[PDB]
Amino acid sequence: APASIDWRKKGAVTSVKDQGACGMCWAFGATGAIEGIDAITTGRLISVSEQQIVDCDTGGDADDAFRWVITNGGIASDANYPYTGVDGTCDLNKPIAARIDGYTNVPNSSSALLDAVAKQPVSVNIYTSSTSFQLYTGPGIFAGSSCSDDPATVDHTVLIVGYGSNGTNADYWIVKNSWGTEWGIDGYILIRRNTNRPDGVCAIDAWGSYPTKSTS
Amino acid sequence: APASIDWRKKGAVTSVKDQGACGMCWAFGATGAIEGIDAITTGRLISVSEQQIVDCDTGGDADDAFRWVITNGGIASDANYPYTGVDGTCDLNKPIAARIDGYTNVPNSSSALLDAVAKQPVSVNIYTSSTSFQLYTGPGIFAGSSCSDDPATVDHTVLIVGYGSNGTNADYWIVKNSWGTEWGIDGYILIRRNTNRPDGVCAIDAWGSYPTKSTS
Amino acid sequence: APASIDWRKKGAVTSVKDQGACGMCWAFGATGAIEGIDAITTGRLISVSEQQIVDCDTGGDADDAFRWVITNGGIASDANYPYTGVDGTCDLNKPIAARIDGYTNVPNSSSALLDAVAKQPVSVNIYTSSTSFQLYTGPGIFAGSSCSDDPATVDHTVLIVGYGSNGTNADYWIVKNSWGTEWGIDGYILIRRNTNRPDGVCAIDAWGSYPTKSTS
Ligand code: NA
Ligand code: NA
Ligand code: NA
Ligand code: NA
Ligand code: NA
Ligand code: NA
Repeated sequence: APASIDWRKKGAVTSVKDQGACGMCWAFGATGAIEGIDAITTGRLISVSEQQIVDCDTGGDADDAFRWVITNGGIASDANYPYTGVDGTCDLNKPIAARIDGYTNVPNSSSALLDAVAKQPVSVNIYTSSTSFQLYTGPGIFAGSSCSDDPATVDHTVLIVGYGSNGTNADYWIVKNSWGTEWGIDGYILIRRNTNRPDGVCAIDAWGSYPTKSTS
Repeated sequence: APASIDWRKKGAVTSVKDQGACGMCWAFGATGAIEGIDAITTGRLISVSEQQIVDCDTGGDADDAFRWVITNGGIASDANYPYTGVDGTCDLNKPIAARIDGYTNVPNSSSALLDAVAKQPVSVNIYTSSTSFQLYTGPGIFAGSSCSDDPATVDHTVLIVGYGSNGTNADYWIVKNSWGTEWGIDGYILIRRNTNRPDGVCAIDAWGSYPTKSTS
Repeated sequence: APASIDWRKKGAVTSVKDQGACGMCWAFGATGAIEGIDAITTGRLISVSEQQIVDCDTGGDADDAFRWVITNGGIASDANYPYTGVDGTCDLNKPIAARIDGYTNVPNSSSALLDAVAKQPVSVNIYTSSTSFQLYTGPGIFAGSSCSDDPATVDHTVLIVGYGSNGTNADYWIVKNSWGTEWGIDGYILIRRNTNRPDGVCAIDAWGSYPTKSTS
């Protein structure tokens, strides 16, 4: 894999979304992974409907979202099926913006996650209950010294959009959250990589997956 | 800014439209500016519905069009909501092709307009009542010696898609009209720039604006 | 024209489709040509609805498909109007994914077909009733020694997506079929070009055509 990548510079990442204090909004993180593969394969960078997955498939993880989009034969755009944050009536008669064919799980191994992110944006499940995570505003790498790294205690899907290094002891992941641009660094967090925590900071390397699509 | 730009060569300009002798068709000029920012930011070059703005928001200027598209949460494609030239029933249940978030006014200063066109296609309001403008067919730069340059007497929105220079006394703007390809140079006019008329030929530099969009 | 081209490497070819044992499915081959010009001109690589042409226009050749899409003012996506293989109720109230303006017939001359494929994917009509064609799995060039080359006996539209040469006596066309990826070389056939058969192997050079679109 390359020494660094940033899918935001490669036209595969949509704007940061703000879920608010939602009643049911578990599919962000998966939605950006669909957006990434749709952009790479079809030349189209379009936000997809996190709300349609929630309304038509309800908690859940990224693979539950991928499975629903595959079963439905696609997903509507966020513009045609907007976000409310609360579970409402499922509408299936909406235009399709993106379609995927499968999904792949990444093993709990930092090297395998790096390889996957070199290919496309990857959804991951992380622990987010520490106040230090909640209050992260940058400007630098998040060390997560109070994060729980137990894979069993993760609670939130986010999207890895890249990685790189600022020097020894400063390898990182670039992670898109859905908490709006008044969180992190314009809505992103730079999470330390290549630490002595085998499951990764906040268990980031335990639960990676990404959607796949048939092409010519 | 660069010495020249032509957004038609950069994949940000759709075909020239023909408004005919319309009853109500004031939103061309604004529509191409939306198309430009949608292409630049999403990788998609799609004509948008000038008719939907007219039906759902009726005269008006480009900012009235931008304001309506922002308020509606987007605009349909011209293919899904075709042009008739006459005000008809507003249809809001149509797929969304483009969405924008804001708009910016350019000061009445040629340098600020040049900077804006180096960034994206820009809508401008011009005076168009001189027979010389009506009968322009090229093949060269339009000098507009009979044009009125009073900002108060402009009457039509068009779209600046580029600029350049053919030598001293031959600086120009590249302007897309909506009068079909049997006007101008395949529907465009090359309007002299950097003259001694402070508001510009036909007041072109008085009323520039352009739509903006949130990105990753 | 260049010595070789492969539109699959240039972002203009969608996944291979599988028509199955259809009751009515004559528009594949034309559909990929629309997809090609839509990708080249609009930056969008999207499968279009072969089923909508069949439902709304029924046999036929590629020009019948082009004529229907022009008359309808566009064609829906395959995602919004899925394939069944059997003629059913025509639905015209579906979002438009692609629009074209005209079509051009290629003369029965290999050089003119090469020039057309250097410009975009081209639909062609071929004879497909020989068991050797049916059972082609590669891995090399199809010589078609049992193919009928009579233009009057062609029976199926396919799509030329490129051409090249592997040496003297090994010039070829790259042809996308709609028989799924368990036919040919992942759904494609490499048909010998520049033979002593004037109408081409399986009459491939007799009936080329392609759709055209107005642009800026
Ligand atoms: Na599911
Ligand atoms: Na809802
Ligand atoms: Na308005
Ligand atoms: Na109307
Ligand atoms: Na027809
Ligand atoms: Na049908």
